[PDB]
Amino acid sequence: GWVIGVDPDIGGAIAVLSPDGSSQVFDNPFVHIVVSEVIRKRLDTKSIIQLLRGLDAPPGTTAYIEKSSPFPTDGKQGWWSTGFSYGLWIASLVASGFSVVPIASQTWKAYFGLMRSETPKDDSRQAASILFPDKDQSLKLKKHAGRAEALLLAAYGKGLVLP
Amino acid sequence: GWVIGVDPDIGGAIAVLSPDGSSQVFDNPFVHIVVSEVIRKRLDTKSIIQLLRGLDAPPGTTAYIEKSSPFPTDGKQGWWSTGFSYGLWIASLVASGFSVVPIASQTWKAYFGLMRSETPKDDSRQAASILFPDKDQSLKLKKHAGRAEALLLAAYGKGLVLP
DNA sequence: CAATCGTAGGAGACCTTTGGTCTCCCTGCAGAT
DNA sequence: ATCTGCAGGGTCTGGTTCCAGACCTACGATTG
Ligand SMILES: [Mg+2]
Ligand SMILES: [Mg+2]
Repeated sequence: GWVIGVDPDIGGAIAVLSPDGSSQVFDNPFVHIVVSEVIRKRLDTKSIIQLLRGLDAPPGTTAYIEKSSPFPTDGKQGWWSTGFSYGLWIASLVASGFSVVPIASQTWKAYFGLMRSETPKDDSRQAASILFPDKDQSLKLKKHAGRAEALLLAAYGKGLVLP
Repeated sequence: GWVIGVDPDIGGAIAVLSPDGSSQVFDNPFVHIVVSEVIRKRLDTKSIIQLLRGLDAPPGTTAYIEKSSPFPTDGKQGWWSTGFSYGLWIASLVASGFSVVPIASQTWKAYFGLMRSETPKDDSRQAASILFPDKDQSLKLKKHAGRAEALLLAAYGKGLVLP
């Protein structure tokens, strides 16, 4: 009963749920790159692969990863980056033996009753902390919303339910 | 000794050069998927990882990969795709033990004197044929220009010269 | 450090060489033989 | 099948045969 959840973008995270009910969540590793004479943050491929290889989740574990679907009004750099982060994550997960299942944000948001929220990121952190109370301290900052999304993706895949 | 060259886009290829002078080139694996009610070609992650795992090139072999640099006039779908394809290949190569070195198309084109051609893809196929004459039969078609570019990237990395 | 705001954006190599100049794809989808 | 031409484009799910309604992200910058 292992489940993995991945928020693949630059502030994202990977969550790992164990059969005994324990959970781990890891911020996505990144590095600072020079592009067009400015600095950009980019996912750290080797650290991701090393992170996956050190997981105790066995081969065949399912990884639920949020589907890339940027808005037509997002810029072309946004489109490249969501595509790049998605491809790098999917290849790393497959190479590490995990079975990848893409999930639309509409799917897990509806599942946990989070659609049409005035504060979607805050509500995600609140839902994740309720499902994983031992992660409550790791979810108190606004910048922890990627941790929450990864946990909620894993909770969705595991079929967990809010009280 | 061993050198890998990767043209990462959907009609691209991976070339593998051996220390004895032999060469192999494989079209990039792809599948057809439904996106927004139409059919799209997307690289086949699992097939790419299995291909890489089957190479005799040892760990630490350098994989020269063409840097993604879409034009600001290309559509946002082109930007997403080139990012996705790039990320997928980089992670697959890293996970399979290879050292990844991104090369700009202007670098290997200038090295082989191909800059400012009015028929750049035809010229690439001609140059690859001369450098790898046993691949002449595999470079006869217009759609083989991806195979040509992968071979030229690998030949660049190995320091080959046209006669 | 952590949060907020507002728009949606190229990038690279090598020279002219501490800024300038010139170069380079790709995707998606319809058509034609 | 292979190639040519040419413009640069959302995509998804829950509900059916198209509709209705839903969803981000990146990149720079400034505020304490
Ligand atoms: Mg997300
Ligand atoms: Mg290319």
